[PDB]
Amino acid sequence: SLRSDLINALYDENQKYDVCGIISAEGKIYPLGSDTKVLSTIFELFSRPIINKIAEKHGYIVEEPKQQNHYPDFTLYKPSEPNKKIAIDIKTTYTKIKFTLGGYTSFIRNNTKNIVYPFDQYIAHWIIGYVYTRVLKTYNINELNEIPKPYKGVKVFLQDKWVIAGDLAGSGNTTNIGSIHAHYKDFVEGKGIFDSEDEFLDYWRNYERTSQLRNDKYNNISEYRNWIYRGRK
Amino acid sequence: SLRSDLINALYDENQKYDVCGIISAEGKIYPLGSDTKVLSTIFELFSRPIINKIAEKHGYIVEEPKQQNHYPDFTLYKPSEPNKKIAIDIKTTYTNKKIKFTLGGYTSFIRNNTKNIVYPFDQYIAHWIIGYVYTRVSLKTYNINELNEIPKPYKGVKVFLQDKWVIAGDLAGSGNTTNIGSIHAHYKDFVEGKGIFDSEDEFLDYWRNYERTSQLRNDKYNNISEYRNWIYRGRK
DNA sequence: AAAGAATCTT
DNA sequence: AAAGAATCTT
Ligand SMILES: [Ca+2]
Ligand SMILES: [Ca+2]
Repeated sequence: SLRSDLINALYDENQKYDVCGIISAEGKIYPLGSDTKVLSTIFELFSRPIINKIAEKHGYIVEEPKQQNHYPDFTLYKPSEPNKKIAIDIKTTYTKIKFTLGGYTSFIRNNTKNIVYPFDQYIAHWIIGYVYTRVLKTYNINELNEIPKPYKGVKVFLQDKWVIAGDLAGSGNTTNIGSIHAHYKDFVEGKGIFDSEDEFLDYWRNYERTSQLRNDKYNNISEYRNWIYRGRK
Repeated sequence: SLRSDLINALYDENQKYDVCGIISAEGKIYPLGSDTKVLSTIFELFSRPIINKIAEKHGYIVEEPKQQNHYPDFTLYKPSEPNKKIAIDIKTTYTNKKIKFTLGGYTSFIRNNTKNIVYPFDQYIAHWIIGYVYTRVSLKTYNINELNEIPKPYKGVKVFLQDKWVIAGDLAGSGNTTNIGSIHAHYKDFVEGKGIFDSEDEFLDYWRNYERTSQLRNDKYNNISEYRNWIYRGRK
């Protein structure tokens, strides 16, 4: 299974290799920072070749966005199964945890908005989630093991987005779907709040931007289900 | 001075080294992406040791933010004169073959002395911007012996150190994220400091009173000329 | 252009 | 929670 092999490959790479700096062609090494801004960029680069290997192993073509502001990080597809593409997106958080699962105002409400391929052709939306416990000169190659690593214990999971999605927004002005606020294992096990991928889509598709507005609609799943029960009114 | 030395230091470092990938303690190397989110991070990390080096050469303590949404990237100051701190922020943008930068938020520390800033805004006497401009240029991993084989994610890169106010423009750099926009000019004007403001006082006031949407400022000011007219009218 | 896409803090 | 802080595309 692509998914089976991918998570095993990622889980394995994570376990066997520790990123500790950026290197120049001339061999000079610059240490890393402890900002998620830095580490998220790192975790994506660390993931790229592994995703590529497993995909090719399964006959999948991997495409990355051409222009920025486009989802997802990696689009996987067989030329024979063009309308059954799978979306893989890298997400990071640090230390219960929570992730911002992308916007609810672009591709989920508009088939072609801010997405490499029309939302139509994807049959799966996976999230490779990384969590790290947060913890000034250069080094030569001969010092790789001496460079202080900017994190304590990174963990990685592979889950379906709809399965780890929560009912509360992940961000305000940038309108992101928020994930469940739970322990790492709950992500691996897929202990979400939605009963189906459809309920997930419907919910974030009609979620109002501010609590002012969703005060008169729904602010959580229970209220959403009541809103559903009465006739979406 | 610290400023000249730093600028000299940055130029020389950028000339001598080409960042090409991330390296593991085990020696495996993962290539770099060619997207500015990746490159911004890289360039920031590349600058840190040089900045720290020179600062130390001048007697300055370098402090980075303890929290994430906090300006600036680096705060330099002598412990003898803590009220005279220097803010240094790393900015990045790209060219395909005139450029522009997003110079920071206009609703945070500039309007509130302690909002989203490491130290109260009033303790900084200078706000420097180290700007990187790369001309936009693998899927495998490498070993330490293959460094010359790893693809460089940029065709070229230039760096400048300039006063934030000097390069600021009158049009916003971002909408929802309310960022100050820089001048839309050729790299040389950034180095030359050919801005639009008469002084830093005018720069600060313009951004402290800039309305976030067209409608709002439509009845105030959209550009420098209109701002100057707004001043004439009595800040009305 | 101006507006709005692309994880964290109080 | 909430809401708003932290380069790109049209
Ligand atoms: Ca990406
Ligand atoms: Ca991502």
